[PDB]
Amino acid sequence: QKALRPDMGYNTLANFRIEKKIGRGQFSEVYRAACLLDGVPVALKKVQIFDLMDAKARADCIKEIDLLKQLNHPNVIKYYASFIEDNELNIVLELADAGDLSRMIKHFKKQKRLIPERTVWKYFVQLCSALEHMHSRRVMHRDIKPANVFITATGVVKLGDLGLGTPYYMSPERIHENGYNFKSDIWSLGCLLYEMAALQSPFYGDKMNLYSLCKKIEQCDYPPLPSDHYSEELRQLVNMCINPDPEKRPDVTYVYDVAKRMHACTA
Ligand SMILES: CN(C)CCCNS(=O)(=O)c1cccc(Nc2nc(OCC3CCCCC3)c3[nH]cnc3n2)c1
Repeated sequence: QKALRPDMGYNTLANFRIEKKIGRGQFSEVYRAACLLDGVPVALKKVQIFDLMDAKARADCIKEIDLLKQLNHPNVIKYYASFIEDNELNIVLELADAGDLSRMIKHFKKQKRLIPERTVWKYFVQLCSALEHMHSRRVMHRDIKPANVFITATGVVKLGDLGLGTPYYMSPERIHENGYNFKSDIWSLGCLLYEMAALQSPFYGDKMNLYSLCKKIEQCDYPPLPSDHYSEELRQLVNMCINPDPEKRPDVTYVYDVAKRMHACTA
């Protein structure tokens, strides 16, 4: 406990008491922390740009989180502040109480119980409005994975803003190094919906090889879903969002539209 300056709000580590290390970080170190000013709890990602990032990388790296600031939407986590302290770069964002979707898929795979299509839309639909908002404002969520989709005790899904520029869901464009574009978010969004209904990524196997993995991705050879429990509309939707050719994947809005229609049907 050091001199807490209340005039800097959430812009100093001196106004937060770190509770626990709630984050898994090869590149990060998130913490469940509590503020000493208004007591609101928050998460605190401790990025290690220190020397691991060149000045040119740092500049744009901070330029993007400033854009992350430019987004308010219930289904995406909010950016409360960011600052350099200890030469680390600390980012404080909203904490989600309940837990992680990645931590829940293994939960259902643990109980050998599938996820009914009724709920898959209950969560997916929120995740599309969220992404639609980022795409609405030309923001590109660069790492959509189950380990970045958290739910609140209420049940709202908070999308986790990360970024750059093995990732969980690799893109066809990124294998060829063609470039990450808006429809590359449609890719991971597709594979994600697949993972909720199949309890595991689309392109996988006991091999664990790196070569065969993408030769499948550009080919699009994934194990079809069980039509007994998942509608044709679902199985088809994800089949479109992972078409290797980006230009043949749907706009973010269309995915949101389809997700909306069937959320009503499935309730
Ligand atoms: C096992 N359980 C019963 C223990 C109780 C558990 N309670 S808990 O303490 O509040 C708890 C535990 C875990 C998650 C969360 N919610 C959360 N976690 C984040 O970091 C996750 C990390 C960051 C990216 C890569 C890997 C995942 C967030 N980052 C931004 N917002 C976040 N919100 C809360």
